[PDB]
Amino acid sequence: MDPMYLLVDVGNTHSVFSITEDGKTFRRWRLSTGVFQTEDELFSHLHPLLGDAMREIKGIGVASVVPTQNTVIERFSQKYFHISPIWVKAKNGCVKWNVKNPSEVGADRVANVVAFVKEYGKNGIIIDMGTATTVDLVVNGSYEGGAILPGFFMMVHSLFRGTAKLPLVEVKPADFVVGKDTEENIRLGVVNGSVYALEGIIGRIKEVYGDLPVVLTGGQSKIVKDMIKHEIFDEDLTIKGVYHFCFG
Amino acid sequence: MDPMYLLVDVGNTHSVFSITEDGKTFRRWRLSTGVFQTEDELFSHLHPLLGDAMREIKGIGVASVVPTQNTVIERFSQKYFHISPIWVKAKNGCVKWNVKNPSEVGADRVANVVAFVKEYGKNGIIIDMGTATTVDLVVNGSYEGGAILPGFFMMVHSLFRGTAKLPLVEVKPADFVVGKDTEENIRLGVVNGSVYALEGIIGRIKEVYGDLPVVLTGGQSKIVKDMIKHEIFDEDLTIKGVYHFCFG
Ligand SMILES: CC(C)(COP(=O)(O)O)[C@@H](O)C(=O)NCCC(=O)O
Ligand SMILES: CC(C)(COP(=O)(O)O)[C@@H](O)C(=O)NCCC(=O)O
Ligand SMILES: [Mg+2]
Ligand SMILES: [Mg+2]
Repeated sequence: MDPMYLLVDVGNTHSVFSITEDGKTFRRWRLSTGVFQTEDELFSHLHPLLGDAMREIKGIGVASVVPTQNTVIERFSQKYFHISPIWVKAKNGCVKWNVKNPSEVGADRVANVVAFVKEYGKNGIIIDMGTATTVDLVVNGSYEGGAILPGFFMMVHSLFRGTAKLPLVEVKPADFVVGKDTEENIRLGVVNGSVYALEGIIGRIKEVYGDLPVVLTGGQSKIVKDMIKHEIFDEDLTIKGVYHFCFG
Repeated sequence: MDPMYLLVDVGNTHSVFSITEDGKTFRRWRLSTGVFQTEDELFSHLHPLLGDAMREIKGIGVASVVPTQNTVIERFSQKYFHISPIWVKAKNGCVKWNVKNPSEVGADRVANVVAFVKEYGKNGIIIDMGTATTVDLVVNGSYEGGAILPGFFMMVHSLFRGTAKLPLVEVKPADFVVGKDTEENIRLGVVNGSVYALEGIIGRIKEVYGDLPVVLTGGQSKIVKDMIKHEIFDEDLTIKGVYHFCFG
């Protein structure tokens, strides 16, 4: 009566695997996405993590932003569970997609919007801090578009690889107004700076659309949770959206 | 007389070569920095550009943030001009250096501060939009530190290389509150976002140090000059600093 579902969020750096028996409580694991990985390699990684739960999975739902990985997920589902996964995509129904090319919207973003409309309301701004940081706007149940920024690690890594002199700095907020050494300069510019970037984008949105609730999610969100004004902090938002899209 | 000086600003992507006979007006050229270049290669590039001026250079001053390039500049100066270049670095004198390790401050930043204190006064905030975007604070003739952010091109390139689905986008401001396609999303997050990031960092500096004049400079600054509030726009700031540091 409470069948188990596996929800997958394939990101550029990491993939999230979650199981639920009700779509209300979720157990989560995370693995590297890994370029040339196979279906057997995925099973091998998941086996000690899911344990007994493995053989209880009755459906698999996936949001993926890495097309090359999709055949691996497909083969894994078919080989180990004798089912095909259900793929999150922008489509008509519960959300109206008021953008130029809805098919080009990343599946994670689609999942976030679906979860938002299902669980939170018809109006809101979603901030998802991952490999990239995204802003997504929903007004009266219509997706209106958003913004894409490099994520925190992407930023510090870009400064490292892209200059002769700069080191790779740890992602940690600055508790100072000006940096007094190179590492501090980078923390201020990247971490606090990205926070200000987001607050400026959100502010301009709210000028046009009013005081919408802000939800924060993503693998890199906890570090700056207390620096961005938000009404909701929901680390499971994407997985919930995968669940709602695939299994209602 | 009015002897001619060559000023060099060696950056991570490009190097600026400029001549002046008075330290007020500059003729400038830009070349790629280029990893494996030699002194003869540099001379070959500069020959058709400087023309007769090559014969007239009496002094060479350099700010470099690419240490591997420094031997090329040294050899070029010695072979073609029979002189050693003068190297911009942080040292005590007309600027006090109120940071933990002044010797680590990039030579371009040092040059910017020197130029600022010579021409624009004892107090200011310098924004240099280059490969990286820097903020530098000068208070009562003392360098206080700053911030470092990825530059615009660095950001869009990082999104392109760091994800499966994102294209390489042209750097241009967003003219809209949310993006309605991928390109527009990235312009909003990177260009408008970085402007907001800078304004937040600068706003917080001003809360502590007062409303100091802002100077804007750098190879990527023109595209956003009508978007960032500034008292001074001076594309020659770094080269001016090289001149003042080396030749007064
Ligand atoms: C912007 C993203 C890279 C975020 O992905 P992630 O941080 O999850 O790896 C992804 O949503 C994506 O590839 N989007 C396609 C472009 C778009 O949504 O406009
Ligand atoms: C921050 C910089 C990379 C800017 O360089 P550019 O944009 O000129 O290529 C450079 O000033 C630098 O290497 N600085 C050393 C670190 C510091 O100033 O603390
Ligand atoms: Mg392994
Ligand atoms: Mg050549």
